[PDB]
Amino acid sequence: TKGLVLGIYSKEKEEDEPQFTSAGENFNKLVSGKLREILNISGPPLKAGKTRTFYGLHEDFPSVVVVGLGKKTAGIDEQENWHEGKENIRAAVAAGCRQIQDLEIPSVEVDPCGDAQAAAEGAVLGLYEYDDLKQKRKVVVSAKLHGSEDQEAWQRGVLFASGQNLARRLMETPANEMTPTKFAEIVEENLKSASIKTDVFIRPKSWIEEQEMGSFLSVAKGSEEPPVFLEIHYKGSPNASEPPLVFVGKGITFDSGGISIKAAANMDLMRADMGGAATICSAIVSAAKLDLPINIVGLAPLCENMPSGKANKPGDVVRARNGKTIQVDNTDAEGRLILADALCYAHTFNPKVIINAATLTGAMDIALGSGATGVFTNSSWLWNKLFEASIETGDRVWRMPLFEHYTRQVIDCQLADVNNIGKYRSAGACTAAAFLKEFVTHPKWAHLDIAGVMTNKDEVPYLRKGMAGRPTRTLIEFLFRFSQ
Amino acid sequence: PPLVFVGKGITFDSGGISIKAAANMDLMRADMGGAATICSAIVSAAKLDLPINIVGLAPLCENMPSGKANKPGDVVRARNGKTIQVDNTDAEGRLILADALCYAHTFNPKVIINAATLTGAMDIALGSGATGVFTNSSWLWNKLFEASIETGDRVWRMPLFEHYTRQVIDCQLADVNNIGKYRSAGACTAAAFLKEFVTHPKWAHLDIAGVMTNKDEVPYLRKGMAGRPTRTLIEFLFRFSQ
Amino acid sequence: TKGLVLGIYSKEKEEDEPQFTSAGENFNKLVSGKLREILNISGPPLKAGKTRTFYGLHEDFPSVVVVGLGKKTAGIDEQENWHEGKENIRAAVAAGCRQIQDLEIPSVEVDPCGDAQAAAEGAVLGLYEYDDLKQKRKVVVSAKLHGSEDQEAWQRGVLFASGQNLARRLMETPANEMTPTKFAEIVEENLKSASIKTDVFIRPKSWIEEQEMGSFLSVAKGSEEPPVFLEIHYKGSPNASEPPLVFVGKGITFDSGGISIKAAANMDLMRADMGGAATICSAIVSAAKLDLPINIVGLAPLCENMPSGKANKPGDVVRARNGKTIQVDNTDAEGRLILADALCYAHTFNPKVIINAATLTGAMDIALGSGATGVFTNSSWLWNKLFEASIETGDRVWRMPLFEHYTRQVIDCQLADVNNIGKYRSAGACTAAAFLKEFVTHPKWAHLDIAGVMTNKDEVPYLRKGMAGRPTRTLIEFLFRFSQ
Ligand SMILES: CC(C)C[C@H](N)C(=O)O
Ligand SMILES: CC(C)C[C@H](N)C(=O)O
Ligand SMILES: CC(C)C[C@H](N)C(=O)O
Ligand SMILES: [Zn+2]
Ligand SMILES: [Zn+2]
Ligand SMILES: [Zn+2]
Ligand SMILES: [Zn+2]
Ligand SMILES: [Zn+2]
Ligand SMILES: [Zn+2]
Ligand SMILES: [Zn+2]
Ligand SMILES: [Zn+2]
Repeated sequence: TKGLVLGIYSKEKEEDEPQFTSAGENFNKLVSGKLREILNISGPPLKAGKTRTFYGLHEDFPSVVVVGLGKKTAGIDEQENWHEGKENIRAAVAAGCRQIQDLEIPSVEVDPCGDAQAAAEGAVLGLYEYDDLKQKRKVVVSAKLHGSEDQEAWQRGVLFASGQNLARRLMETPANEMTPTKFAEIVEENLKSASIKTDVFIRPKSWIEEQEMGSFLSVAKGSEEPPVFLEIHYKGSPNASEPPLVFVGKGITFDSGGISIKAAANMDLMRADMGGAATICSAIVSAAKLDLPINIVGLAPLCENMPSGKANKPGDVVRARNGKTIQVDNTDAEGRLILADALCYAHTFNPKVIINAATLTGAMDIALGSGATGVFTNSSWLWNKLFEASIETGDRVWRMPLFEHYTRQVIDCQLADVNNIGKYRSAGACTAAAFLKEFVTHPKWAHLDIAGVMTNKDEVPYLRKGMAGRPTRTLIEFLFRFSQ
Repeated sequence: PPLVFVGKGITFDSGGISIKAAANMDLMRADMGGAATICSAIVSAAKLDLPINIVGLAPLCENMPSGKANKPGDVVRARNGKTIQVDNTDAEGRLILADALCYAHTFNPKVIINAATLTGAMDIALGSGATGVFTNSSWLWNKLFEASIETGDRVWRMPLFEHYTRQVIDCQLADVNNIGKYRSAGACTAAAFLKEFVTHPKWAHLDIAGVMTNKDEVPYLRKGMAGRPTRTLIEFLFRFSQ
Repeated sequence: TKGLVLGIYSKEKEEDEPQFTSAGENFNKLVSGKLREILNISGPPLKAGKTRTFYGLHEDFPSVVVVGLGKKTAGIDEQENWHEGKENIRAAVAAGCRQIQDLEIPSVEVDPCGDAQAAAEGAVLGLYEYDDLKQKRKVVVSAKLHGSEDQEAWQRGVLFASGQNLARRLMETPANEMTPTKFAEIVEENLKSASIKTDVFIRPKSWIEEQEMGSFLSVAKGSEEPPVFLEIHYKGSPNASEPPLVFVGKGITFDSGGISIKAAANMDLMRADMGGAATICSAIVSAAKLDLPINIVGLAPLCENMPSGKANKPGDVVRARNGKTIQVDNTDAEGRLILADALCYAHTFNPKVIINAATLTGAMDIALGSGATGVFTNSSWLWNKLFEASIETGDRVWRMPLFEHYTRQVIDCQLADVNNIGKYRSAGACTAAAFLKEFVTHPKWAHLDIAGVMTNKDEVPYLRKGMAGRPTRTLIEFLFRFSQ
């Protein structure tokens, strides 16, 4: 019928037994001490992230899963740059919820564990799974807050997690289904359901050609799938003339590499080469659901990178919207090409800040893996705001260098103004970022390379195996704090 | 109490049984750059007669293939008793450093700083733009960072997260594995491996693989081995003595 | 204190509820129906291989793990060539035992589940783990039969499984510890503890040179680790003159490939390139513990294959004990070289049958993976005996062709009588087997290529991740049936 997830902390030295949360101690009382008695009989105490299931304790809750929360007073961890307490909660709740799902129970009530937003994030992120195309599926579990106190915190958590889950769905979906047009239509419907203060323009190829986006066009032409330039507006500020914050996302729905073709091994993961677009767009949908009082513009060039009789050829020279020429030495370095045009266009909105996200380089994954998103920025103020936000969400960011040293390696070019791959193979993520800087004149610009946090195997406990949707929540948190 | 410096001194790295490719392998004669930089820094500090006690430690050897070489899968015991599964014999720097770092604790040092031309991943990460610094002390990071601003031989901080430690302690046969479960974040997992041999509150690991050579990036250095970041190390010691 | 593992079958159509085993129904009675009541409350029924834990049902058994046994009347599966019932039991019991271990309980009593030997095999194979070199270890669990009926079947199972576990330990152990000498000394002590009717000779290099084993010597010389030729005798027949069954095993303690050097990726697994020697030797130890009334001889050439200033060089020609010359075109095809000499020597015992086992070719893994061991034999009688035995143990065998078509590809040789790698890359396991046949004149010879069943990830439910020790039990079963 209905399941229940309860938390218990690790025992502190001067305590006689590990302490339950408020909901845990109360439940124990409701069942006349039966919960504590059975936990004692079952064996060793529960450590952070571990779970244990007890049956028949109450007629309304035939299955009760107790989860280990770790140390009660865990706050900000200086070594890890995150709030440890929140991370323990998200992981423990996800584990509890999955045990309830394995038991095939359709609904679960969750202990707020001293921080309802984090508990909600663990349940919602933890239970997610993309199974639309399978006949064999797990039971759909409805998770709700146990109790009626602090409902707003719980709901804030569901909102944040739902935002990241949308990014995951968009990324996980096979490319033949998640085409440039389909992605745009899904985002449009999600933003419009979130708020009536929105405008969406799924700009077609003719518009792209009118905007002189020759760099973006050179990439798209190799494929038979039509390209689109997604532009979204969220008018949340009281003053309509208030300059917007602009977000830009790389939307390659599928990257085969083009003529500079990729190796077969694990190339299926390239259906998520639109993760940049998925994360910034989901962040705008959430900000819109939250009705944040700020104006926001989202831009996402979308297309496929395929080999054919009309594809980009190594050595070809293309002209960006701003007139700069680019020598396309490697057709698989296509993200920086489409972003050159999107970033130029971003300046037309005379924005307050410009933030782009992209699953850009294999070098970023080699650099930091899934530990943190790499952030390249010309503004320490901006770096600090993103960093602070990440400490709260736990979806970490780490700063990478924007030095002229790297710019030199991309402007040293045989045929044009700038080369799309550096002279050397060293510092791939840094030279890619340097390339993007040639298309930015704004004082507050940040580039997020999310190639390393594209997927999850088991690094983040509360995310099942698959596309991660990172760092959506950090983006939402940043916008939230910015609006205040 | 002395400040202790540790340097990887592989005079030549062929890779061993997990043999390297021929292309540009000659550059591996500089796989002792860690030892060269910390030792030169101590020589300079000594010429300057800085009023501080300093200890320098450098394990030195060659990594070659032969009838008695390390074999993939072999398990070895570090000075501190921890066991290590040698899955890849070319990840030899972390092996020699495990013992040198354990030994460093015997001097009951104020700080521990090691330098090593450790991973190809560091070069892929930052190239010759800056030396990667992994540290459990923000105070220490700040002192190294400030020094680098003055010398121009830049440093950039890299993450020491438990996330990476998990990938090296997940080991089939022993306490710790000498290469991670995945190929991602090579420099971070190597640093995590080293942390298992450090209990000191002020330790910094400098991966200088990317600043090993100079083609033309640093205008004032001709083509060849760079000797970076020696001056940043000297500046750090100078400021520390004052 | 003490744990209990009980089995339950899947419900048959005309039954009202799934049926417990005899021990399960009795336990339920002891606790006045409390087990059935709690299982009913907990949810969905237990399917094959699944488990569920119940706490506080009895003061002597604070943790009771019920395991799904599948269909009660599962017998020989014609599609799978095995006894399905036994496989369900082994897997279910292993799962139950591991849950008890995770709970950190030092001892468990196990339900015989209608077949005590299979239940014992699941518990013993299931709990095994090589952790001698780790500081962090799981609790040591002592598993015993629940009840006192059919103790001989239970013990037979512990014997068979212990035999396979020894092969696993020998294979898993790092090569710097598991050297040719060390392997020989460990086997010697195990055989001698098993029976006083044994003789072991750890033949040194000088003996190998006297026996004119130039092929085996060419492989060993590249390494600084001394080679040994292990010879073991088990005199179990009442008639000492009774011709022995001879077993031969490839004992490469570490295979780097030599001058024809292997790639770095996963080369650590080559510490198990002595699996052939480990399996035939463990089989002889078990047969000896069982005091089977048959004479058996075990032969295992042991050495390392390393690159150095004195290693085998591609193109070198070496002379086998029987005088045939071999062109060593690829130094990584070293197993067939050492086996040429061991097989020649095997004929000196004027054996009844000759069985060799070897982790010989990557081609065998590509051919059948871990599904079955490949068997090449010139005797259909012998094939049938091995096949029948495998149906009982579940550690399957599959016949591979010994055709002259393959022999032609190895005798077509530029410089010598036979080439150590075929003219073409096709049918690697078949040409390797053809090569071995040139050193065999016996009418009942079987070659077992176990390269594909060297390791286990999760294919065999009851074996944890690591070296598998397959197909030891099939070898023991064969010897058992042969003695009767
Ligand atoms: C690893 C990937 C993120 C590579 C990236 N798709 C590049 O455009 O090919
Ligand atoms: C690129 C190099 C610094 C690699 C490093 N010598 C490792 O031990 O093989
Ligand atoms: C895959 C392996 C079983 C290969 C085998 N060791 C050969 O001698 O190299
Ligand atoms: Zn997709
Ligand atoms: Zn690409
Ligand atoms: Zn791409
Ligand atoms: Zn190396
Ligand atoms: Zn090295
Ligand atoms: Zn071994
Ligand atoms: Zn070989
Ligand atoms: Zn071999």
